[PDB]
Amino acid sequence: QTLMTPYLQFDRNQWAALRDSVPMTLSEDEIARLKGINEDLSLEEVAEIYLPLSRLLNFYISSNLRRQAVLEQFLGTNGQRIPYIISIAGSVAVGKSTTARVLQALLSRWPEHRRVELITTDGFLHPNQVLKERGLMKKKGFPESYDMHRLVKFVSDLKSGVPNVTAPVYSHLIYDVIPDGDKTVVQPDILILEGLNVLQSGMDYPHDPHHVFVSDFVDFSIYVDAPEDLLQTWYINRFLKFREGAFTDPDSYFHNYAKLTKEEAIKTAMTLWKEINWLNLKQNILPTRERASLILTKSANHAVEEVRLRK
Amino acid sequence: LMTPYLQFDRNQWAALRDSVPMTLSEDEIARLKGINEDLSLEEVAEIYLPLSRLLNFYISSNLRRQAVLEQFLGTNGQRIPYIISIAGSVAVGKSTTARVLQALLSRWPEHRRVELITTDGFLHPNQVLKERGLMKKKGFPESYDMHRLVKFVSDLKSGVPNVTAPVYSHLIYDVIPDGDKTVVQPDILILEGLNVLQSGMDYPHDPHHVFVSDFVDFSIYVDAPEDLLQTWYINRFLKFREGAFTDPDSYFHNYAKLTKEEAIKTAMTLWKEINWLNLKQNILPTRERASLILTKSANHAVEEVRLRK
Ligand SMILES: Nc1ncnc2c1ncn2[C@@H]1O[C@H](COP(=O)(O)OP(=O)(O)NP(=O)(O)O)[C@@H](O)[C@H]1O
Ligand SMILES: Nc1ncnc2c1ncn2[C@@H]1O[C@H](COP(=O)(O)OP(=O)(O)NP(=O)(O)O)[C@@H](O)[C@H]1O
Ligand SMILES: [Mg+2]
Ligand SMILES: [Mg+2]
Repeated sequence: QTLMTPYLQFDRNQWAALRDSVPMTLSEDEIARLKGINEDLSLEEVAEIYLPLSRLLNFYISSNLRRQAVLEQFLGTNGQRIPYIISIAGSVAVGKSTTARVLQALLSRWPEHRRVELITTDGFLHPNQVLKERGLMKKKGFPESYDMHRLVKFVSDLKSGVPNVTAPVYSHLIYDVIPDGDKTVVQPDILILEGLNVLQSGMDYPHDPHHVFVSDFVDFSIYVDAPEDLLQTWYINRFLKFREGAFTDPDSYFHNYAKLTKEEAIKTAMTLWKEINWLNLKQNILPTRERASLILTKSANHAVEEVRLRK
Repeated sequence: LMTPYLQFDRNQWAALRDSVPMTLSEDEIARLKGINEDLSLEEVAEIYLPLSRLLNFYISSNLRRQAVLEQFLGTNGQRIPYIISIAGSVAVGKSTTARVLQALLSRWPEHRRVELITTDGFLHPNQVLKERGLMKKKGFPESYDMHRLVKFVSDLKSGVPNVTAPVYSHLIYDVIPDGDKTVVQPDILILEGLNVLQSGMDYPHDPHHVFVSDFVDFSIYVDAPEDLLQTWYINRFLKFREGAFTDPDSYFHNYAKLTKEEAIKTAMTLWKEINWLNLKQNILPTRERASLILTKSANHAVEEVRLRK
């Protein structure tokens, strides 16, 4: 078998096989916290995939702390609680949120940190008002719909030792950044950053370039992959269910999508996909996959089929 | 005001080296003197010795990691090298720094084997540059074939056994036709060059979406104030004149006839009109992408050291 990439390859079996000295199981409580998270997520999927994943990440995080100690000694450094940041990328409705939320659950179970914050990139979009002014609100999720000078600043601050760093928050009810709903990140041990753009660089923002990227401040990055045809279906389904804020909202900017019949809805969904989002993926997201530390490849039902980890 | 870098002035740095009294054999002292000779042993002991001590903590910490994971996943084999990249402007001391660290880093039993590849060999051959009218622009994103360079480190971090790299000659001042070097699974590979910290963002004419930085474990940027960089650049030109003194058919043969005052006038024009711009827009902007920053004074003496938090 001849290939050889910068990645170690594992098919489902090989992954769900990895056992570590001292058995991996999940207590009652954990088992609960997760069904509330997605409930479409099977416990077997969690045990076979994410449990071992979290185990993997812990080795990485732990090795880091060990290093912190050695160095803190060598150069004599007071304190400064610099959190370990793990980012999660991928296309729309790929499971970015779910994965993040799940890892945050499991990762807390380690006495080495146990403290894990989670910030989703959506909060860093330009408020609908600004988007309307730039004629971008059918383009939410494109490099121009993001204020990532602010985002890079966020993780930059976190990695700078700034104690309490605040972050904007996006609402899935009114689908707009919450006016005065910014969240305060109080020195966490681990910060998980979920979003479509966590892997992008200034090369993706020529209209307003930046020279130090989000990745420059992220310790470990995870990209959630899936074949195009699948991404299409998942996108469509999200639309079907959310109609892009069409619902929850007096008469959302896209209130008109409410009246759409199923046939019309999916008809619309894939015009939006084929003409907008499919290109966002193809040219702004997909190209960053190889920039990830670990790549998860899913099957039609979100089951993880492959796992690639940088050598 | 806080930042992503820890700061140390010459004093503080030359201070954490007392930890584990570190000396060095007489032959290595010979070695180094041969490398630069303008490099004082004092500077080596005060700066680069503890620098290498630092890198070792990072590298060894990593090997322990490897073991741990190697177990958990039962991967085995594969000799993935630890890559350190060194960036900076022209005549800033990239080569020297790289060659020096290569010396010191090998004295650790965990490593001991450290290759050194310099970015220059990845420039397009003069023939090609001439075709694109870029050979007064050697060092600019377009004078580089970095799809090749990116592939080089990608290959290395892919586990590919023997990976070759093109080599640049400082005699002919061109990439040597059949002079490619083979990198035979070393422990540490040091990549010295001007562009080691750039991204596709600097290559719009032919972008790439996975950067050299994505395959480098530790990056060092050598900094110095503009006025100094100019001096150093000019001094280099005065000394070498783009190989007009070693290649009778050098493309810049005419630089030979220049008298010192003419040479300096020339260099300062090249800098002010070309290289000053390369630095200002393709090189300096990448400084903050470095893991560690070295700041030198008029005499290449390192006055400050910043390491990412
Ligand atoms: N591991 C998983 N198992 C089963 N279903 C999943 C899984 N991950 C995601 N899903 C399904 O996919 C839908 C979207 O998951 P979600 O985590 O919200 O994705 P996302 O990428 O964060 N979405 P978005 O930010 O809106 O582009 C859920 O409602 C689930 O039905
Ligand atoms: N630590 C140092 N101490 C003393 N002199 C130094 C030092 N580093 C560099 N130099 C001087 O600077 C000159 C150039 O050093 P060098 O390491 O070749 O720089 P460089 O960045 O690799 N040059 P180039 O690749 O041609 O842009 C040497 O000839 C020395 O005179
Ligand atoms: Mg989400
Ligand atoms: Mg050199």
